[PDB]
Amino acid sequence: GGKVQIINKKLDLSNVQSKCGSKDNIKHVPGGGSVQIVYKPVDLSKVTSKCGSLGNIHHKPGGGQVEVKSEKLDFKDRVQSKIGSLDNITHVPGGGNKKIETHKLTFR
Amino acid sequence: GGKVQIINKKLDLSNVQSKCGSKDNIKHVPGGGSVQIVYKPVDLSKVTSKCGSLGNIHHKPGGGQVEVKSEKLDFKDRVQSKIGSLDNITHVPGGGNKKIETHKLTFR
Amino acid sequence: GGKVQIINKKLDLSNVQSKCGSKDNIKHVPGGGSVQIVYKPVDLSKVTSKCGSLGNIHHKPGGGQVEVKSEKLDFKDRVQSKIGSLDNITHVPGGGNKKIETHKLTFR
Amino acid sequence: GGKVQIINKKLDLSNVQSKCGSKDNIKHVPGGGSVQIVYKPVDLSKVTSKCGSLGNIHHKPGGGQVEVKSEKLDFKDRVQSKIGSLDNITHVPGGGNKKIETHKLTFR
Amino acid sequence: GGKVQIINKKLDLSNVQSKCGSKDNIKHVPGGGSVQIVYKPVDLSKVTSKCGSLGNIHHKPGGGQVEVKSEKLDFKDRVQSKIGSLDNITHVPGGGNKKIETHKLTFR
Amino acid sequence: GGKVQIINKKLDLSNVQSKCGSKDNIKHVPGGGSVQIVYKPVDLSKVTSKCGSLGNIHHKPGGGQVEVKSEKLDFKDRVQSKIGSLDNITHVPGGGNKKIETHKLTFR
Amino acid sequence: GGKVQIINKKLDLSNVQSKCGSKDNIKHVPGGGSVQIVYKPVDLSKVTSKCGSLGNIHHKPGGGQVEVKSEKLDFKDRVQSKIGSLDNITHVPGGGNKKIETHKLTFR
Amino acid sequence: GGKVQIINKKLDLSNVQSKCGSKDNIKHVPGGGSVQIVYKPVDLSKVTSKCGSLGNIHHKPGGGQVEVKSEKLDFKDRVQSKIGSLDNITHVPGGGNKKIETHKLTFR
Amino acid sequence: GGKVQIINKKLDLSNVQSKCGSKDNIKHVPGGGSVQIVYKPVDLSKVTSKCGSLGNIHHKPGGGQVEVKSEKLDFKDRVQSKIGSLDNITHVPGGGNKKIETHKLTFR
Amino acid sequence: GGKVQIINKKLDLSNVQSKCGSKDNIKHVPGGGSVQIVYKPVDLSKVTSKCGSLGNIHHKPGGGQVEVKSEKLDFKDRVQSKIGSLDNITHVPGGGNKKIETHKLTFR
Repeated sequence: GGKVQIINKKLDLSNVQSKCGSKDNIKHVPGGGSVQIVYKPVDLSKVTSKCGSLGNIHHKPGGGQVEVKSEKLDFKDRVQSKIGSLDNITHVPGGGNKKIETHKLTFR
Repeated sequence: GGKVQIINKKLDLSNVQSKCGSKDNIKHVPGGGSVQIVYKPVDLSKVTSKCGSLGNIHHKPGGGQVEVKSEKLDFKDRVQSKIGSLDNITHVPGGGNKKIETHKLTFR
Repeated sequence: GGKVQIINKKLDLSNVQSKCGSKDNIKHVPGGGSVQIVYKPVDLSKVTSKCGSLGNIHHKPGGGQVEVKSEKLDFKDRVQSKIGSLDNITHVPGGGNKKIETHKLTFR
Repeated sequence: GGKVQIINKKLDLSNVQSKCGSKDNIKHVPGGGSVQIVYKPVDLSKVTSKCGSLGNIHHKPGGGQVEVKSEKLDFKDRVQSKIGSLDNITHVPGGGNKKIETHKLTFR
Repeated sequence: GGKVQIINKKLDLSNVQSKCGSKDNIKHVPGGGSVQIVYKPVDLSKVTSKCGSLGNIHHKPGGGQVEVKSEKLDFKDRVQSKIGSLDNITHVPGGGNKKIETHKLTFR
Repeated sequence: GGKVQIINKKLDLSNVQSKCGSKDNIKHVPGGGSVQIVYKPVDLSKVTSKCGSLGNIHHKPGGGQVEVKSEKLDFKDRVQSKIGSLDNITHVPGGGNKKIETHKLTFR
Repeated sequence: GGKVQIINKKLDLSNVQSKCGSKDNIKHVPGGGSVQIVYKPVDLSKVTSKCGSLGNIHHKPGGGQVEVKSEKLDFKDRVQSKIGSLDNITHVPGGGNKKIETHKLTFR
Repeated sequence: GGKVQIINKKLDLSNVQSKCGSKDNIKHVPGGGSVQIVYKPVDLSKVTSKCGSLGNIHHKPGGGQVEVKSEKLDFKDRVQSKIGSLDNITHVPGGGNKKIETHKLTFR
Repeated sequence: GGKVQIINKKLDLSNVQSKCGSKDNIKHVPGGGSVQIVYKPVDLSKVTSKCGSLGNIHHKPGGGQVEVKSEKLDFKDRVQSKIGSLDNITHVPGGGNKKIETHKLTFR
Repeated sequence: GGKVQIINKKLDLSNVQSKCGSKDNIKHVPGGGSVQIVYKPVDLSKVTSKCGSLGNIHHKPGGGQVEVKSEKLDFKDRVQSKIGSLDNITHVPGGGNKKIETHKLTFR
């Protein structure tokens, strides 16, 4: 006898907007000689807009139901890796420079 | 006797919009001599707009139902890898420069 | 006998907006010779706008139901990795400079 | 006999807006020769705007229900990793400089 | 017999706005030769605006229900890692400087 | 019998510039009703750039030579002339002005 | 028998600049009803840039030479002339002005 | 028999600049109804830049030479001329002015 | 038989600058109804920059030479001329002024 | 037979500057109804910068030389001329002024 009543009359819903910005990794790069690494960008974002909507309707009087909703997300990482190495670089974006040297010497 | 009633009358829903930006990896790159790495970009985003909508309807009076919804996501990584190596670079985007040297010497 | 009544009459809902900024990793970089690393950016954001909406409706008088909603997120990391190494760099973005040297000498 | 009544009449809701700023990692960088590392940026933000909305409706008179909503988030990290190393750098963004030297000598 | 009545008549709600600033990590950096590290920025912020909204409705007369809502957040870290090392740097952003030397000598 | 010895070894000359601005007479004139004269603009400028250059060689031991180099310039001027005459002008570049008269009367 | 020895070894000359601004006569004139004369602009400027340059070589032992270099410049001027005459002008660049008269009367 | 020895070894000259501003006659004049004369602008400026340069070589042992270098400049001027005459002018650059008269009367 | 020995070894000259401001005659004049004369601007400026430079070499043992260098400048001027005459002017750059008269009357 | 020995070893000269301000005649004049004359501006300035420079070399043992260097400057001036005449002027740059008269009357 559980009467569930929802009455909607003469409703007027408008202008329901959700906005998100750009998600760029390596953009607008006029520089040079540069190591640029974006390592594992993970995006679980959610942009939504609900207007006059409903969810699930479960009419279960006296039910022995079982419902499992599992979302197992695995992102395990094991890193032993040299990342972003820059060595022995002569970067001259200026003008009129003279006699610029970079020397590396290694014995073993 | 679980009467579930939903009454909608003279509804007017409008302008339900959800926007997302661009997701670019390596874009607009006029620079040179540069190591640019985007390693494993994972995107589980969701852009949605619900307007006057409903979900599931489950009329189960006295049911012994079992429902399993499993979403197992695996992204395990094992990295032992030199990533983004730049070496012995002479980068001269300027004008009129003179006598620029980069020397590397290695013994073993 | 649990009468649940929701009565809506002559409602007027408008201008429901949620905005988010840009999420850029390496953008607008005119500099050079620079190691730029964005390591594991994880985004679980949520931008939403609900206007005249409802959730789930569960009419369960005297039910022995069991509902499990598990969201297991795993991001375990083990890092033994040299990240962002810059060495033996002569960076001259100025003008008219003269006799600039960078010397590295190593014995082992 | 638990009559739950919600009566809405001649409501007028408007201008419900929530805004968020940009979340950029490495942006607008004209400098050079610089190690810039953003290590593990985690974002669980939430930007929302509810206007005339409701939550879940659970009509359960005399029910023995069990509901579990678990959100297990794991971000365990083990770091033994040299991060952000800059060495043997001659940075000359000025003009007219003369006879600038950087010497490194190592024995082992 | 627990009559719960909520009566709304001729309501007018407007201008409900919540704003947040930008959350940028490394932005607007024209300097060079500088180690800039943002290590593990975690963001659990929440920007919301509720206008004429309600929460959950649970009509449970004489129920033996059990509800568990667990949000386990794990961020355990073990760090034995040299972070932000700068060594043997000659930084000359001035003009007209002369005879600038930086010498490093190491025996072992 | 004398010897003029000039020995040049391992020279490096660069970035020699000579310039000057525009020598413009009448330019960018949106005004009206004006009288403009540029009378006799005489230009004998000499914008030169000499880099590693060398002049004449006159090896003349015991010679009776006559070398005459004459540059005779004549600009003699005689003027008895009405230059730049503006008479009986009603210049109205404003807005909404009324009843503007310029009455010029002469007899003989 | 004398010797003129000039020995140049390992020279490096750079960044030699000579300049000057515009030599403009009448430019950017939005005004009206004016009288402008630039009478006889004579220019003998000499903007030179000499870098590692060398002059004439005259090896003349015991010679009776006659070298004459004459630069005769004539600019003799005789003026009996009405220059720059502005008469009977009603210049109204303002707004809303009324009843502006300029009455000029002469007899003979 | 004398010797003029000049020995230059390992020289490095740089950054030699000579400049001057604009030599402008009539520029940026939004005013109106004016009388402007630039009478006879004579320019003999000498903006030079000499870096590592050298002059003439005259190796003349025991010679009866005659060297004459003449620069005769004539600018003789005779003026009996009405220059810059402005008469009977009603200049009204203001707003809202009324009943402005300039009455000029002469007989003979 | 004498010796003029000049020995230059390991010289380094830099950053030599000579400059001066603008030599402008009539510029930036928004005023109106004025009379402006720049009569005879004569310029003989000498903005030079000498760095590591050297003059003439005259190796003349026992010679009867005649060297004449003449720079004759003539600017003789005779003026019997009405320069800069402004008569019968009503200059009203203000706002709201009324009944402004300038009456000039003469007989013969 | 004498010896003029000049030995320069390991010299380093830098940062030599000579300058002066603008030599401007008539600039930035928003005033009106004025009479301005810059009569005969004569400039013989000498802004020089000498750094490590050297003059002439005259090696003349036992010579009967005649060296004449003449710079004859003539600026002789004779003026019988009405310069800078302003007559019968009503200058009203104020606001709201009334009934301003300037009556000039003469007979012969």
